Amino acid sequence: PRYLKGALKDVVQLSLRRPSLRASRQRPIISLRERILEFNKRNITAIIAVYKRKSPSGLDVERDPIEYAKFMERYAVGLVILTEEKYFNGSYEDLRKIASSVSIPILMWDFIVKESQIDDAYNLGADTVSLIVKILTERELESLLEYARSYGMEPAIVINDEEDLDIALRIGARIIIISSRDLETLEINKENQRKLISMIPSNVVKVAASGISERNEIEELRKLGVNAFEIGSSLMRNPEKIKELIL
Ligand code: NA
Ligand code: NA
Repeated sequence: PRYLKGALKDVVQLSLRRPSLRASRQRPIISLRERILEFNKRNITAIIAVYKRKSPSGLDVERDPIEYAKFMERYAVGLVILTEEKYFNGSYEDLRKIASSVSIPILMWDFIVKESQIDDAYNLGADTVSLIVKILTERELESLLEYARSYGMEPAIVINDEEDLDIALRIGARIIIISSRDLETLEINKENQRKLISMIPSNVVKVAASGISERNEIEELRKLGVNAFEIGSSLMRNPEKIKELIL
């Protein structure tokens, strides 16, 4: 991984030791990227709803993962399921239960630093995984990206600054998540998020993440070329808010 410090260094060290699992995938790969593009063509707002029980940026919410995913299946373009355990209270069992229950695309969000974590995502039923530029070297990014594609997965590349975006382009990213939240400081900077979006080629699928809570924000980001919107804590607290955000 990169040279890190503090809690980011901690979660990366823990992820390096994450025990792998054994299971049989019993699901096709259902591409998040393609379904975004399909929603864009049908002029349907594409919201990726996040399931996360805990985070550094919110209070805990303990709610049924299957109900949440079944409710979201009718509205969301895909689901993001947290599997990081210490800081997000996620689990691979959340992802397994949800993947077994619904047929929309699923992104496993975790600090992916080794190949066995991509095996775990594939074997559990995730369609894609988050590759976070803040923690991975160029060499690690290129290698894990190729390994995920060997399973037929197209990872989402997570960025929050210009240097991250340059690396995401260098590695041939096809879907980028532009998060307005800095993973180390938890600051939300939407001016920087718009500047990053303006520098991404038109043929890369763009997902805006963090701090989105209003239909007016979505409309304005769509007009700037954003293709989909990752929305977490607002929907964890009030899942049915998705109906209004898509209207
Ligand atoms: Na290990
Ligand atoms: Na787990």
